[PDB]
Amino acid sequence: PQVTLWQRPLVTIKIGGQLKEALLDTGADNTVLEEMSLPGRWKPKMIGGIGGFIKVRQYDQILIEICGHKAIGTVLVGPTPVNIIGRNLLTQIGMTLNFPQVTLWQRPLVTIKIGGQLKEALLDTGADNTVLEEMSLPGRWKPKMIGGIGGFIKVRQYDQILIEICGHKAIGTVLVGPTPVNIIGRNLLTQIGATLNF
Ligand SMILES: CC(C)(C)NC(=O)[C@@H]1C[C@@H]2CCCC[C@@H]2CN1C[C@@H](O)[C@H](Cc1ccccc1)NC(=O)[C@H](CC(N)=O)NC(=O)c1ccc2ccccc2n1
Repeated sequence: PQVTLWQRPLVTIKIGGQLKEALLDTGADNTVLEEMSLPGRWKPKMIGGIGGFIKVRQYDQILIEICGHKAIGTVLVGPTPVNIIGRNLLTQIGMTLNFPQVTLWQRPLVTIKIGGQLKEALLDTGADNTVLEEMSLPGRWKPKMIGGIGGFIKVRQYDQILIEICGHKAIGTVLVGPTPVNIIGRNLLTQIGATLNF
């Protein structure tokens, strides 16, 4: 299957005998599922996202079927609003990002040029929006709040901003605020023809 990014890239998963929907998330290092019944031992862990941290239960060597593809890996369970399939499992199902083809054994980082400045950013199929660290941008902005796995942050919203993503030009909305990682979300991924392939 090839997947464009005009909509959230959702898949059906089977785990612990149960069926769920989950987000294919190139921006996530880990796989994090809403609270659910799994069998066996687990270790406590803390994981960060936009908004802060959540406590999760870590289950190792869990079998999961992702759209009919089997993988064994670590699954985290806790207070996430969305089930997310992260790179630890995406690699096991041959997932690639294409716009250059990009495997997911490492974070899919790209160089961007925005506001006359060069930065590195994460290609993030799990993000609806594009969120950049604090930086100087010109023009009017609007206040907004956006949510992530740890809660919410306040950002400045800039509309109709020109960004160059690995040489490919897009114009769209960019949010600026206290994110720890520059994130290219689906609003801009679609403009550079990014697709998920597995
Ligand atoms: C960026 C924004 C527009 C706000 N969108 C989102 O945040 C949506 C929100 C959704 C609902 C809540 C549950 C997660 C999904 C997926 N996310 C996108 C999703 O891609 C998100 C993007 C991201 C990457 C890095 C740092 C922060 C945020 N990744 C994550 O939340 C995963 C969670 C995990 N595997 O532990 N975070 C990381 O993989 C990760 C990597 C490095 C880090 C360094 C320092 C601090 C935190 C770090 N977190």
